[PDB]
Amino acid sequence: PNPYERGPDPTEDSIEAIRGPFSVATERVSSFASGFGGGTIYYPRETDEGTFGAVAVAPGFTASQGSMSWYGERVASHGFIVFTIDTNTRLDAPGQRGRQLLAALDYLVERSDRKVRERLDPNRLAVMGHSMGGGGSLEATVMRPSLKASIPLTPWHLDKTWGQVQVPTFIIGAELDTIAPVSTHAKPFYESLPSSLPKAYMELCGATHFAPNIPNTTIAKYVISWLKRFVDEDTRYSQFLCPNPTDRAICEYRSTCPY
Repeated sequence: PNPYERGPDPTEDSIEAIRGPFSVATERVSSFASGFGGGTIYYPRETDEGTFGAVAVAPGFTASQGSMSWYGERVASHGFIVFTIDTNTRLDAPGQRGRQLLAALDYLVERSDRKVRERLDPNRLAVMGHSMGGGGSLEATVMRPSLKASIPLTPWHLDKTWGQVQVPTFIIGAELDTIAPVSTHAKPFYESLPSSLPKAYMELCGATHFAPNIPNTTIAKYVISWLKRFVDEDTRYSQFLCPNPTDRAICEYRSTCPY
């Protein structure tokens, strides 16, 4: 009865694999908005089950080490349109990253190629971002409360409370991060999200600030599960999120389970 369910019933193995059940095509976009640079749209090829929600993925550094490219195929292969935002354009504030994320989403809705547009449900959009781009994910959910999910990855932001966020938010912290230390960024952000919000915090054992920028099974499996649970309202993925995951790669997990 869920019109948004895509793909077969998941298993732990299936969410830990290097790719999901959908094959993936790409559309390169040189500029999705003036001043914001370009990116690559990854989208599922199989259309039999209907249209898909979309997630824009922002970096936080003008440096190749800050690439967010790998989320494109990894997440799209589970049934999402994924817009990875290039690192080339330099942005120095989280608010700018929030606007960049929304500009990328608006491009998907209003100006993307027909092969993308015909696969898109414009009512089901999400944001994800690294570092200041993770601060931007937070910002975007206050700027656009209609978003369905937000995933700040090792987020950096000078503003420490997020009491206006009404979008289900999953914050991933890195235990040994000294650039956006979890004690002064990720954890204060999580604790200040409304107590009634569906939310979670996952801390990666031994990880540093750039852990999100390379393929990582633990990040991917829970990113996929969060997007399924909230972009698709797919409760087949609740089993992975509640009760709190206990993977060896995880050194702390907090949540408002049950969702």
